[PDB]
Amino acid sequence: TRIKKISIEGNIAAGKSTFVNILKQLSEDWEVVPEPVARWSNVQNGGNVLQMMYEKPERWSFTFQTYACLSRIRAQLASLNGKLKDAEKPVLFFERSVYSDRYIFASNLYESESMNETEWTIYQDWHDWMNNQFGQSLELDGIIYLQATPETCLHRIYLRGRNEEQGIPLEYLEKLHYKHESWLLHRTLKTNFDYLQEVPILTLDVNEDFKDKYASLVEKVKEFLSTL
Amino acid sequence: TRIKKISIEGNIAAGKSTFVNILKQLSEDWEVVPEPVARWSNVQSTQDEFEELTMSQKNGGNVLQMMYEKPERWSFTFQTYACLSRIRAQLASLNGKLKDAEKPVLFFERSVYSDRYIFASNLYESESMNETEWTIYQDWHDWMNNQFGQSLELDGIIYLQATPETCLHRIYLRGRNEEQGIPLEYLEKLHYKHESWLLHRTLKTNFDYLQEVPILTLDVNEDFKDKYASLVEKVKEFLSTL
Ligand SMILES: Nc1ncnc2c1ncn2[C@@H]1O[C@H](COP(=O)(O)OP(=O)(O)O)[C@@H](O)[C@H]1O
Ligand SMILES: Nc1ncnc2c1ncn2[C@@H]1O[C@H](COP(=O)(O)OP(=O)(O)O)[C@@H](O)[C@H]1O
Ligand SMILES: Nc1nc(Cl)nc2c1ncn2[C@H]1C[C@H](O)[C@@H](CO)O1
Ligand SMILES: Nc1nc(Cl)nc2c1ncn2[C@H]1C[C@H](O)[C@@H](CO)O1
Repeated sequence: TRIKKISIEGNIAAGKSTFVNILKQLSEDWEVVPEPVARWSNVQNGGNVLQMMYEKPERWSFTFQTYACLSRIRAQLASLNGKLKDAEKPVLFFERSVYSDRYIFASNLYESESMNETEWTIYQDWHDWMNNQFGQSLELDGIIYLQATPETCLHRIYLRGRNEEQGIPLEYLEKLHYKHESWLLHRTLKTNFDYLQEVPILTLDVNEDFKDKYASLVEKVKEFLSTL
Repeated sequence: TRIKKISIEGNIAAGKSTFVNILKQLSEDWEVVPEPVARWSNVQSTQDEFEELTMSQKNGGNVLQMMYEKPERWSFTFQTYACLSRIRAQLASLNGKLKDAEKPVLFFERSVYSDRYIFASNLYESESMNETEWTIYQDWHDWMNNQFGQSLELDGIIYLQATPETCLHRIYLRGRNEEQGIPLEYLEKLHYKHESWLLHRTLKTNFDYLQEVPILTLDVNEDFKDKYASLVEKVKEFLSTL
């Protein structure tokens, strides 16, 4: 629990995995808990619940959200309990968080009328329980939001070519975009987690290419980190 | 861990609650963990510290009803929750009750093992859950009783045996509306699962300590008054073997 805890956020395809695997190299002392989206595509040759979800989300959304939240808690958990353990000044970068799940993705699918009155309620009961328990270990010490405007992400979704994604509309990506602003930019979304509100947030732009601004961002961290 | 843990298994209406709620009054060292069925016919997560001052906790979905009237669609959504609320309940009673007790005993209306190996797996078996839903579910279930290891390890099982016909009847007595549609073939499918787990012991779970767990089998077919004494006597006996 000496391991500092930072979760990289921002929208679908902003540049998360990219930025963080990049920042990982800055220290023999820093590690990365990526989204286990790997699993989700071939659940164990198992089925693709992420694919499933996108196609008919009125049917599969709840089933995805709980399973998504599950796998995260579970890797985040697995990574606190080894590797780094016993190291100069350990640091752990989370591709997203249980908090992104509920209050960004989940919440949004509820508005979308894809998760109903009951599912939305079961999920939050489910999510709370799980994080009055295990998530009393994954308490965020900082958030590093990476902003990127709807239309960049829409196009980065083609740069990646994840078959289960070229169907995702702009409309979708803007909703997702609103929830990040609210929570993270303005802070105009006080959750039901008392501890969140004072926790530090460092925003970085990622709309321009890794051309002539990127390496610089790294520094916005190296210092930003040990400022506590 | 000084507290012993005893689950009460058996088909809908066999009469677990009724029985065991009577059986808890015998001793002060005995307490019972109800099965949250209430909170399944009325789904409701927790309210905001301030919201709850000016706003009630209103009536919300009855997922039990949903899981029964269109299974194909609602079972994973019922399993996930029926299992959650159960573990939460049993877990709190482990850590909140029976401190000032000599030889304490906690009874469960059903185990988390019966959720997964009877209802869920039966529902999987009559394709109301798809491979995908069934995989997910056992992933989540495996992980959870991994994350607690021994905390909820049962110390013994009381199987209450009734016939499907009896049960169907006892279903009509009790009168929960969402059960008046249940046909006989259902409780049968469910009865055989209980006989496999708890009689013939032929069923392969994922927690080995289960095979070796003592199992008391009680016939609850006959109307209550007759066999009570014998059942009460078979229980206290069984209990002083653990
Ligand atoms: N800064 C950037 N500029 C141009 N392309 C990027 C940038 N960061 C990531 N990409 C590309 O966009 C896609 C998404 O990147 P990724 O890090 O996987 O996003 P996320 O992890 O946030 O979903 C990939 O195809 C990658 O090549
Ligand atoms: N031995 C018995 N003889 C007649 N009725 C019983 C007996 N045991 C339970 N019942 C009744 O049958 C119905 C189902 O019992 P209950 O304890 O609610 O079953 P369970 O909780 O096992 O589903 C209730 O009306 C209950 O009072
Ligand atoms: N809680 C989540 N809810 C949804 Cl609907 N999707 C998620 C979630 N967490 C990660 N992803 C997925 C969506 C993108 O396709 C991919 C980008 O990282 O991750
Ligand atoms: N794990 C469970 N899966 C299903 Cl499909 N149903 C259950 C479960 N546990 C209790 N019930 C229901 C059956 C009765 O209708 C009622 C009384 O237990 O609760």
